[PDB]
Amino acid sequence: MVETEPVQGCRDFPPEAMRCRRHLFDVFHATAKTFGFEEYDAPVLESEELYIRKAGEEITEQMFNFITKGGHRVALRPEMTPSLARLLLGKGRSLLLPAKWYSIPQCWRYERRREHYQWNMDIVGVKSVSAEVELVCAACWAMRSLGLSSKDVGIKVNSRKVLQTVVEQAGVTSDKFAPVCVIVDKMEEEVEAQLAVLGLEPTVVDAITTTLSLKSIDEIAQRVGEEHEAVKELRQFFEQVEAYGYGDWVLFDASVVRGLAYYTGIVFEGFDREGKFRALCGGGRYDNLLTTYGSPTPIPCAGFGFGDCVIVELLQEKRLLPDIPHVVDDVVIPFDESMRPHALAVLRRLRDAGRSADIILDKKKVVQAFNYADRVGAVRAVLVAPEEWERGEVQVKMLRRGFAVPLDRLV
Amino acid sequence: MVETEPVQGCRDFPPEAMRCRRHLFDVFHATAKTFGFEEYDAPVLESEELYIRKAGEEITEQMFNFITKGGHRVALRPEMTPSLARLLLGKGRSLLLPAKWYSIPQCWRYERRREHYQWNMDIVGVKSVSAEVELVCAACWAMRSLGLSSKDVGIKVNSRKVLQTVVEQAGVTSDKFAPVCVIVDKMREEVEAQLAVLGLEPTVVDAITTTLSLKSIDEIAQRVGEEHEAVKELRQFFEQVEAYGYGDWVLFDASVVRGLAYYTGIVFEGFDREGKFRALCGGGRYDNLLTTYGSPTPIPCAGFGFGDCVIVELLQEKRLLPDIPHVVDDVVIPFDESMRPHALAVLRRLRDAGRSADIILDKKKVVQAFNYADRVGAVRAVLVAPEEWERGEVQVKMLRRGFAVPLDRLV
Ligand SMILES: N[C@@H](Cc1c[nH]c[nH+]1)C(=O)O
Ligand SMILES: N[C@@H](Cc1c[nH]c[nH+]1)C(=O)O
Ligand SMILES: OCc1ccc(Cl)cc1
Ligand SMILES: OCc1ccc(Cl)cc1
Repeated sequence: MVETEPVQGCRDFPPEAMRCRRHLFDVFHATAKTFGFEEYDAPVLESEELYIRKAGEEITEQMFNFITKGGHRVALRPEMTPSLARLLLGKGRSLLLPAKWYSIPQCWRYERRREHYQWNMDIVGVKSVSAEVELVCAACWAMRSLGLSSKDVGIKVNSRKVLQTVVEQAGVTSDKFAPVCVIVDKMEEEVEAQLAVLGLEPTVVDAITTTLSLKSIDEIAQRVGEEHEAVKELRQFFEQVEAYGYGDWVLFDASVVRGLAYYTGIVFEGFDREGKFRALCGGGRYDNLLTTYGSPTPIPCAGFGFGDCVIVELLQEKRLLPDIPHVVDDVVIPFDESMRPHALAVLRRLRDAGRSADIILDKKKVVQAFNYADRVGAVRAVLVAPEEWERGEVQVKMLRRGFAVPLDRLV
Repeated sequence: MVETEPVQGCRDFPPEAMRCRRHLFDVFHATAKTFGFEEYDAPVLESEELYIRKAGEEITEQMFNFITKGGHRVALRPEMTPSLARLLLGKGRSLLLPAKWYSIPQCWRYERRREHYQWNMDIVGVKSVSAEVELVCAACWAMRSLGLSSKDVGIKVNSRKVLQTVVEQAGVTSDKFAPVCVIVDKMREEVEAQLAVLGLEPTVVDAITTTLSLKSIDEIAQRVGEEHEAVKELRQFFEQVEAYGYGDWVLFDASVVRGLAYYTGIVFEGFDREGKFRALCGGGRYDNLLTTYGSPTPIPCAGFGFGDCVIVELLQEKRLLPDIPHVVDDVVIPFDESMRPHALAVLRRLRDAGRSADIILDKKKVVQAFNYADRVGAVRAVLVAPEEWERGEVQVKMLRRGFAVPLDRLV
């Protein structure tokens, strides 16, 4: 007997599990459509060079990479943002900006699960925080669409610019800022030692620690000034979300930095308000990424990733993932095999009218056919019997007793 | 500058190209739903052992395989049928039969393109040709849904049982039947040699050649008898398709065997009637596969694959793939930045009502905002200006001039 289990860390989706995934993905797609985002995709296999960012990121540390027969360094994508950036860079001047692009890629890792789907939403060519506002509202919109409330979840929001200033004021060369963010993200203090290793004195580490523990934007304003970009941008951000009607979903948290090297501005992450789960989604502004890829002009970008695993756990806890049973509109039942041709003509007509319909394919008796119809969630059984067929009719039975119906009146 | 081209043999789908793929996939999904098939999925990464069939199949010869860090032989799936079989086998007794399962996996190869998407449709637990009938009708239904006619395309149909009988009558051990099919699929001089290599006398090769050139079912009946399984099954098959109303789409062709080891019964393939393209789709009955995987009871199966590349070429030729431009229902335009909060409230209301809507995110003048709206295919522009806002109104302009509308009446 062959191995029936999937490869280590990967999931099968038989139809029951696929209905759940589809429920989630319908929301991702519908939210993207509601927000005017365009779908794109790119190969799951990318060149390894795309992810060599040299900032000690967990995401690049745990890459599912391998070497092709021809000796080329490739990887199954750990994330989608680099692929997006590749595509944008390849279009160059021909791309109309602003652009709002989304996708739902499977992404990979090697170390637990080795595989997940991640809804990506990114806005390209918008300098102002209106982008982050829209992105955050999109994430909330998807969660609300799944039945969650602002009591259940929220989005923590911060700007990396506050920390940037603190690091710059201490004389720390700007090429250490990304590593500093990767490290400070690990506050989940073994962190104090890593910063020293990166090459920062205790007074600099102290100031970092203090700013991550500031509990309001006003306290940020006190320290760096109300004119500081981070303050103005965060204030605009909250004003706009408030205006859009999702004020209860969002809040300021000075300890949110994210683990990715490339965030330059606002960053955010979704969380359950019971403190039971890891982040539901995560994102930020990344204005220099395209420049590091060789773009001749800077290109503003912001976006988020929203995984398919934590959300499902949360929804299970909140009893928002009831079993969705399979459904089909009609099941056409030949009285016997001599009625199969007529039944096929009936089946054709039902499908032509936009109905989902089965025909009983195997040889079986009517009662068993009826049971089968019930099992597949048929709304209606259509019995094609010789007596009614002579009258230009079939027998119809609703499952959600027994009437004869003219062939033209079935739809 | 990073490499902007995708990895060798793989495709990018920026939004323009994604709209085309989506148009196709909508049809696959909608056809599956119309025919009552259930969606499933499985990991793109499978164990190599799953595909070691030892029949010299092109599909197993060109596997994209590699070795994990831990030393496990894995592959990116060349096809989906083995994964399906794995899943079915893992469910075992708990799976209700009949089952009709579909998916649209990306499948891979190494050698030209290294990657394609393939609509898979399979029926499990049906012994009778009604399964093949439904599968073939499904393929036709998808093609007709895309705008093709029976003048444009058809499905060639055969049974491997005819050739089975010929091989058995020559004393050829049954373990050579699959290799024989793989070889005969490669068609005159060149194929004749491979059969000899496989270990078959010229008289046996002659008889094979003759049966592949028989031009009707009647000629098959003359050779192997009218009561031969293949003849009765093919006759039932055509009677049923005729009854379903797709008789013009299907025909008998004795040279169709397919290249896969596992087909035991009826086989078929879609083709353009101009003879310009490779096969549009391909499939058949494979009643022993689950038995070879270790199933304790035989499990009848039939299905097909329908790739995403040949169909698109054909549709391009027939001018059935017009550019589908992006569309959005509304574009909300703040008169200026002081109107952004009100505009956001308007945007919220539009989206709450199920409309797709943008808001102009960066700072720009109204006419440029209008142009942008036209560029993204907005049906309607909604100008949020201070004069109208005092009256509880906005200005609306249809893009396919200028009226004031109450906020509650926008939807
Ligand atoms: N790539 C990020 C999410 C993201 C999308 N766009 C910007 N950021 C992550 O995996 O966490
Ligand atoms: N796996 C086959 C198609 C198929 C699906 N189910 C049965 N046959 C192919 O790739 O050609
Ligand atoms: O490294 C990001 C990542 C996280 C989770 C999975 Cl399963 C795959 C990738
Ligand atoms: O032979 C299977 C296969 C065929 C075509 C592509 Cl592109 C990928 C896989």
